[PDB]
Amino acid sequence: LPSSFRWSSSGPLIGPKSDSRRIQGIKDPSVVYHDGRWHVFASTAKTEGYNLVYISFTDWAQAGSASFYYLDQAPLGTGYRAAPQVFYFAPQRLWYLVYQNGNAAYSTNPDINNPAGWTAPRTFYSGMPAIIRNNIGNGHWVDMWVICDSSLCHLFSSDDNGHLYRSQTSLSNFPNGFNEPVIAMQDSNKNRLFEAANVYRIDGSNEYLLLHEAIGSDGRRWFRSWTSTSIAGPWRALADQESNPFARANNVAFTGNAWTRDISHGELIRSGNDQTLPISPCNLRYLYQGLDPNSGGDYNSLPWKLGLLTQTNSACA
Ligand SMILES: [Ca+2]
Repeated sequence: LPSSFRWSSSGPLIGPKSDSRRIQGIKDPSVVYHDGRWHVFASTAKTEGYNLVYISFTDWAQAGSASFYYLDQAPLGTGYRAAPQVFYFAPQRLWYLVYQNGNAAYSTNPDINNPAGWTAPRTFYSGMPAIIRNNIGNGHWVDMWVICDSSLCHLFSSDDNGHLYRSQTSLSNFPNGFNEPVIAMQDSNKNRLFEAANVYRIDGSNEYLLLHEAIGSDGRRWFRSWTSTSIAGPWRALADQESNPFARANNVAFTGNAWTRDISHGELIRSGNDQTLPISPCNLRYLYQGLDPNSGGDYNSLPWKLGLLTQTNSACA
């Protein structure tokens, strides 16, 4: 894995349908390739609220024409749900879909190909943990992420107030028994460590990669990166500055025209789909949300669309 990054971005690939729901943004994607298809889960976003959509397609060229399955038709149901993460929890032979609903929540499903199968929400905690209540400021408890190793499962989350939290439980007890979170990382400037963590095992190494979204000096979204030999840290900077970013307008080329100056809430294409959240160190690809740089107004009505970064300084195939 290199210590600097360069990317080539697609145009916008996935946006809202023109249906009566009048969704304004498609957001916060999670993605796996399974049995010959891409499976994308995303937030639907508008002034009126958030829920979740499932999108599947064979080929990236067909992403834009793929049908949506609105997950409020499954037991997962209506109400607020946002920012999904999908993975296969192999010990239970069950797919998990992790998201936020005011708490840290999850659904299960034996078959990712069955969007109607996602369960009504359960929560990982009985309420907001004390350490998060104490330090949230006037932020929001968001962006829930699970990663496991051979003995522990870890649940990360953000507060939009410069704290990354981490709880753990045993692999056998998952999804139950998550302990009181510790602050895994923090910054006194909430903009430097804002939300939307990703945490991955780097194949071929005994290291992990942390990505985290930030709001830069220009007001634009970007990603910082760190690595560690443990999911529990300590984290050391990889590409974590505006002049050496994980992903930002200044290291993102476009084959076409530059349609976004924001590189926001995304996910890397994985090398496998299980609860260890593995990535290859080669040919990194980042599925992310961007938007017209002239967009303004209420945050929830912003016209987010999904695009794909392909690494151009790749170390390997
Ligand atoms: Ca996410």
